[PDB]
Amino acid sequence: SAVKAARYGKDNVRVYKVHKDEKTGVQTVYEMTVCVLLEGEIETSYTKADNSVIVATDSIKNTIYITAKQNPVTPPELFGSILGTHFIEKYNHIHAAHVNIVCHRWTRMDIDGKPHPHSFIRDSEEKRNVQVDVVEGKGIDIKSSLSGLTVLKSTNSQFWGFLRDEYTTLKETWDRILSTDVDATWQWKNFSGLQEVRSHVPKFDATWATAREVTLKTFAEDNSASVQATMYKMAEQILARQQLIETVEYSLPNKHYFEIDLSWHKGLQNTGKNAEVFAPQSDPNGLIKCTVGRS
Amino acid sequence: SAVKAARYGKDNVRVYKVHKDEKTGVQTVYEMTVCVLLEGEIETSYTKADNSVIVATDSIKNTIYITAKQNPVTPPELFGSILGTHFIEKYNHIHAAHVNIVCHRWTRMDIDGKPHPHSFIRDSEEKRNVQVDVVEGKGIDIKSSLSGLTVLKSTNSQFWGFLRDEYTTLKETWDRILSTDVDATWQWKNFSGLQEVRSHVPKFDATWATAREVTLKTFAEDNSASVQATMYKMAEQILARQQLIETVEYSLPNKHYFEIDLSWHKGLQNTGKNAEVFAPQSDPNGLIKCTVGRSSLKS
Amino acid sequence: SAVKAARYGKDNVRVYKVHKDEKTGVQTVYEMTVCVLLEGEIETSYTKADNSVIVATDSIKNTIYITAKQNPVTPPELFGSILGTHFIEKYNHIHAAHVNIVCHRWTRMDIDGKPHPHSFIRDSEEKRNVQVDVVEGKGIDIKSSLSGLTVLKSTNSQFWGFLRDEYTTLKETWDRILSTDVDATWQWKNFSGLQEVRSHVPKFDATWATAREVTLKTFAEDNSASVQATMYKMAEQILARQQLIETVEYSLPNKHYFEIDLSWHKGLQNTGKNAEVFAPQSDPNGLIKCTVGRS
Amino acid sequence: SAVKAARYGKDNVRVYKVHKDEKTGVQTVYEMTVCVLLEGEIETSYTKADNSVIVATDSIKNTIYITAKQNPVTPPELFGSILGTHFIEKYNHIHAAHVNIVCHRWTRMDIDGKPHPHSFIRDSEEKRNVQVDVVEGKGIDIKSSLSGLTVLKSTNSQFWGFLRDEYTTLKETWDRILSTDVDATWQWKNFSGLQEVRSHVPKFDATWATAREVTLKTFAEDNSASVQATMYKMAEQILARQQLIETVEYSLPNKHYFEIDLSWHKGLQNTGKNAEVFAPQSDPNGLIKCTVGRS
Repeated sequence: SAVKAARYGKDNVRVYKVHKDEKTGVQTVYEMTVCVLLEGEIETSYTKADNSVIVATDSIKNTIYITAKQNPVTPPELFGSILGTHFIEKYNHIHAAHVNIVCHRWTRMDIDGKPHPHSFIRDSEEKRNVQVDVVEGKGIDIKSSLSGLTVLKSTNSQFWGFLRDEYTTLKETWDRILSTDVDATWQWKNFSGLQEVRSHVPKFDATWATAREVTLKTFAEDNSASVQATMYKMAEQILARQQLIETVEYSLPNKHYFEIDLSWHKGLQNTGKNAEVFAPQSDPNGLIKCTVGRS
Repeated sequence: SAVKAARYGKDNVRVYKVHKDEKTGVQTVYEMTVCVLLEGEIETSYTKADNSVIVATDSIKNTIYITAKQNPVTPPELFGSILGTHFIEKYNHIHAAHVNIVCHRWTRMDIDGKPHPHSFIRDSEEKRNVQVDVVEGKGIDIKSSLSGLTVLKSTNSQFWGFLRDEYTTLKETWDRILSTDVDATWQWKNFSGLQEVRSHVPKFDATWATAREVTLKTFAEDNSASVQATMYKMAEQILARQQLIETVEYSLPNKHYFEIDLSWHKGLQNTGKNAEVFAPQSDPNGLIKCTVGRSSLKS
Repeated sequence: SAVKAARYGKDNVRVYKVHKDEKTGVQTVYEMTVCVLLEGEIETSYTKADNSVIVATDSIKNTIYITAKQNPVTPPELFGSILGTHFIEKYNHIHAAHVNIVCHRWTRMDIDGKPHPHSFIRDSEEKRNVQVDVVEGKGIDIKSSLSGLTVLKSTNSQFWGFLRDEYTTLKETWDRILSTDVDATWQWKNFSGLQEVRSHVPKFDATWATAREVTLKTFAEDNSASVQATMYKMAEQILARQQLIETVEYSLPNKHYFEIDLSWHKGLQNTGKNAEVFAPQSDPNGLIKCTVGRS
Repeated sequence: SAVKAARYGKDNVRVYKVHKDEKTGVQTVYEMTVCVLLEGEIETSYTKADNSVIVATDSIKNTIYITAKQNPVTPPELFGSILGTHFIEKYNHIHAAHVNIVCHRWTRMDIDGKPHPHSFIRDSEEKRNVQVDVVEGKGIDIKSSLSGLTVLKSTNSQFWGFLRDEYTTLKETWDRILSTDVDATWQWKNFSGLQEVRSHVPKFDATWATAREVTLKTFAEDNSASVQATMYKMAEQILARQQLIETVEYSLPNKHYFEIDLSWHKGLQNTGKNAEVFAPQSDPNGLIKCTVGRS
């Protein structure tokens, strides 16, 4: 036998950092869950139980904290590039570091119509994530995403004209509820190193904001018979607004709401144009994906 | 052996309802999860295997849907009252209805600075709930609540002067992070029946909004040495703003964020004044509760 | 306003304890999650911000570890009585202690037909719990329980003869799947003190084993058209076999399996007597409870 | 812009199936959660909002139900293969079907020391899964796995000799608790079509029984200072025992149990050799992987 692939590190490292503005006294908090996986010349740990090549997972955790203490943790794309770069430069036998960061929302509270200097609320469970792969001699690859964004529109969605055969029972419809969770990823062009990433820093937060706004606006405004086409349109606009992006990927796990026929009860009318009360379904669910790139 | 207590019904009934304004075209959606439990003369189902006294759980489900179709589903206090009343008024052997409702947020989207007529976002996992007990001859009991409200203040919280003894290692502190999940319940005065609840409809959303606003503003502004104290201040204010409220109950699960000493690494300072990087702890957690009522002192 | 009730303490304290036999070399592990809430003369911490009456929740945590260190952690009924008593005896202004204990399963592995001395597997998410209320001057109240036990029987469950009116659509049946999670709780007669708890120590594990066995057997063997009667039969047998028990409470959250009609597709027969493939429903679910006492 | 990848289908389809023996009267239940994603000439649903190319996800659902009624649902490697093949044989424009199946446990109850004919218990949360890729003109790729298998060993685990630098605080140890959730996957050699898969049916269940037993035994008996070396010994045995397997992949998320220093309290000794009471840590956790192939 032979070790074809190996990775190891620390997962679920919860980090919090506070920034205190020295002029205004305003504090800003950042909270994230970090995962670091290392690759390199570590085969002997598996074949011979040689631990000499192993950077303990505990030390990896310590390094996460130390790195967050000495550097900016935002935007996460930078933080991840800093953390990943550290391991490949500090250890000669380590050739790739894979950093994954989940950012949690802490939104400043508005109290009496003014933003409070140090109180926050966890508004959504929506996350902002980055996946950063730092590979010796192949620069830095970054994938940025938003996830756990949950939306619903009560009309202006249709579904008709789909294939029909002996497996088909679904009726075509010209007015339905469209609800879905939204996972959107945008892959950056490969970066040559840390210096390049740092010089593109302003683009990260701005592109996250664009992807989020385009997603919301297109979803709300598009009167469509095809969820597939709505997602392609979201992706086209993001690619048009940010040249440094190579691809956009969407994954929409639909959430179904069924009409409830109540006619058996005093001929009560609750279907079609009369549909008022629906039954949200927990499962199963339609899942629709696409990865869009540049022609 | 005998049956001392019995209850049964349908749990986890998911319901959505949309309201459409013909005039404006504006649609409003509502979503919730409903549990209805029934009590009455039903011991025979246990003792003798007599199903003749049993209204099938499947039928309790249809009834929820039929009632949602025929009545306003908001405020939830109204709906649960309409729904529990139906059961004791339609089934002679049914003596009490316990209705639990969880309201999910579907908040209207603002697109390009304006409110969208029919798109919504789930802007938080915060819930608005009600527990309605409709008991034959004893009227309607209502507990209203908010839950899943998660907050953090990064400073202006202290904890010192507590009891110290041989089980104690906690150091006193004048500046710490205070984070918690808020659960607040306000118990209404008993209502005689449905018509009484109907007369007070407007107070329901109003008092939900006050309880929330009082919770946030107190948590943000209070410089308190005990969470116990901060919680008591919240309750006092809610009791003072709404007279139909008999008690306010708060339950606060503390979420700890520990300092991380990094001095073993070249003398790096990250504690006290110099603390910037913390470790949030998933468990264990402090848990603080209180039920606050009206005082019998006339002055 | 006035404080009507107040309680506070430490929740979610995870505890693991190992027992090592020096002769046999066999090891035994216990894992649980503990919650301790205290009551007493603590009003002024709410009303006057007076912390002098506050035993820090952090010191409650220390006390749990210290207590597990110096005492037996099994049966949890005993352990919880010890932990609750300690607080009302150590602090003058504390007059009630509420202890909740969740025990997790670590079942000894069997390797090559033989029980391994020190390897364990989590063989189920089923829990053994205790709730112990130690109230000064009023003894010790113990509720024991099992939860998270999920069962299913493929036939020999019926449901007919139920009330039918204009809100009914359910068709009666004489054959159906019965699946449910089981929550069973047995309330011990009040104990005057720790000495009395200590003298009945052997009764606890045995009653739990009895409660578990009675539950599975009756569930498996009963061919009933009433889940209510089935659980009433369960309670009777437990009450009969253990005199120190005052009440038995069952909570059965049903799990529905719907028949799927496929006759639109080539005359496929999959209903009634021909039903083979079912759709498990995630929600909603029937919920049935009862508390059974002695005449 | 161009569609670079696209896939869509139905997720979280819950399926239950009962097998009744008329002779013996003994029943056997299977329950699983299925996901089917399709790929093909479907770009136009995205670019042109053309649904005529869309096999409705609702019909994909129907199909999984009809397929389960008409065929054996065990072993899952077989069922997955039949279901994936169906799409590429029925539709001109679909060239790949990706089927994921998660099997849940329904273990036959032993009542009075005899197997019960129609009563089951969900012993563990452990799963047996399959991922089948059926791609037009490229055969059928099957990956089998077990997951959610949780184990603990109270001694006979060590960790010393790792790299130590200015980021390292972990002390070396010769006796510690080792606990993990296990995820093991084995990838079969490419199968040419359904008939060849059908020909190896017996091997599927047997290879799953083997991977499970090797994982438990090696974990229980190995006294290693390397989780890495233990997992490598596991993969070796599996590869040695099944020639039709190309690779074995293990993913082990460590679950740490910290020692609690209690000496500050009246000199209590609960460290090193006196350690009896530990604190289970929910996060963070080490995560170790490797993929082991043949030389």
